Amino acid sequence: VTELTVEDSGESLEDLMAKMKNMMADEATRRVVSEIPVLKTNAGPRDRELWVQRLKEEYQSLIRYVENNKNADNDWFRLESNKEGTRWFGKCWYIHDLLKYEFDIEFDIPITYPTTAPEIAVPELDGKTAKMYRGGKICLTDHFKPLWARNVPKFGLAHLMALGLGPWLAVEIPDLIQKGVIQ
Repeated sequence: VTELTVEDSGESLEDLMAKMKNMMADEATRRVVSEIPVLKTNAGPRDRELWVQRLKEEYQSLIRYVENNKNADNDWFRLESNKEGTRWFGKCWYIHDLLKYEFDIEFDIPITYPTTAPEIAVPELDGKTAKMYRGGKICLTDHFKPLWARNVPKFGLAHLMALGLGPWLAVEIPDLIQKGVIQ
């Protein structure tokens, strides 16, 4: 009986070493982000004219993401900020049991954005879960804070949503529904 042994094709070592990395990256992440347009300007909120230009980029990114959400019927959030774009506020809509679940969310914009990501808060679900800092500041997967750092400064707030919050919802919210801390 022919036991499964390495058979030889016409691929070089590199054809392969490459093809490894096209299995060794996250397809989900790559899928998610491929759609979100990446940002350019490395400016933070004290950087005046440069900060505004980053801000236009942030708005463009978010727009195209909300717009991708609508296209795939996954319009799951709403956001806006003060004038200086340095302070943010919005709503997220989890569906679970064909039940809708709204939650109020709010984050600042660190001094050292875009290098340092912003810490989201959910001030109402404050206390009702275990992956949350005091006050309402969600604790994200370990994956994220490092992933963010490799891409700096290409990731912006739409990324912080689609990779950060977006995941954290599909975990906690199923959990708090069945635990009845929300109904």
